[PDB]
Amino acid sequence: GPLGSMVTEQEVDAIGQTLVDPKQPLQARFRALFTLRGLGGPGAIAWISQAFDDDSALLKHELAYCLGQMQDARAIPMLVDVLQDTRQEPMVRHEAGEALGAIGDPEVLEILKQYSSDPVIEVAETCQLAVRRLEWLQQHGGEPAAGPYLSVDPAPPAEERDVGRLREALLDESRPLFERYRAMFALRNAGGEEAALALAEGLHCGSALFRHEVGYVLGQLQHEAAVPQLAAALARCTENPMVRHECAEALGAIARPACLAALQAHADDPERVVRESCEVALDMYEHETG
Ligand SMILES: [O-][O-]
Ligand SMILES: [Fe+3]
Ligand SMILES: [Fe+3]
Repeated sequence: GPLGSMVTEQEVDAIGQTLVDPKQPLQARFRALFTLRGLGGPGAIAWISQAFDDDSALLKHELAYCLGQMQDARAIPMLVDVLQDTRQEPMVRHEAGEALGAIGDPEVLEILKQYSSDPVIEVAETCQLAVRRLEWLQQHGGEPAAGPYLSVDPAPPAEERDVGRLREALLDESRPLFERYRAMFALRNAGGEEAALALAEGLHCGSALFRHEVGYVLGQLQHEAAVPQLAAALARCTENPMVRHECAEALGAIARPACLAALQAHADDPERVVRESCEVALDMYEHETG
């Protein structure tokens, strides 16, 4: 009947209040955020957009990730404002640039080309990738065929199916970043232990953006052969906090007892982004058990 779209907007505003309340536990605000991401619409976009006020770089970058995945052009102005806001952490600005790419609307090409020259290397790289993704979409007439993951990725998977040839492409520092990302998503889609370990070798090369992406796709693939390397990266205090956070999230997704021990080990880490990732990951495991 017609009460459906009243009930949903009530639930949206309620969840929204939970998200923007800085006194709610972080795991509760993540839960609100991902529910809004699923529900979608203008109310949802506004409440997510309102949370960019927050102190947590972890939370703010998830906001931007969610707006990207929502693929709703209504988010574009807010994501531009985040991308341009030089006071935002690199991780946050990177995520807003990627999100502009994910929405796939060419209206944003000119800004993405501009920010391909941003002084913050994560941002520059992210926007280079997003310009190539927009160019790909334009040449192919839309998103690639749906693969095994429902995510909207920063690059379409490479056509090559041989894992060994994909590994070579991934680890080649002379190839363009976009081509390397394509081989990375093809590895993830190939699956199995050989591809998991080939991916995990990428935790020792490229830029910090590249390594973080490796972390994310290892968390999506969820293959346990990668745990030791994900836990070792998490443990490396010299590693970039954005990479260590992504590794922690991956460990969170896999959620095997050994992942859970590594996350507890780092729950008092000095890097706020790393502590909060471990918190949220452990809290989700506790929820599930309950
Ligand atoms: O982006 O971590
Ligand atoms: Fe990211
Ligand atoms: Fe991240």
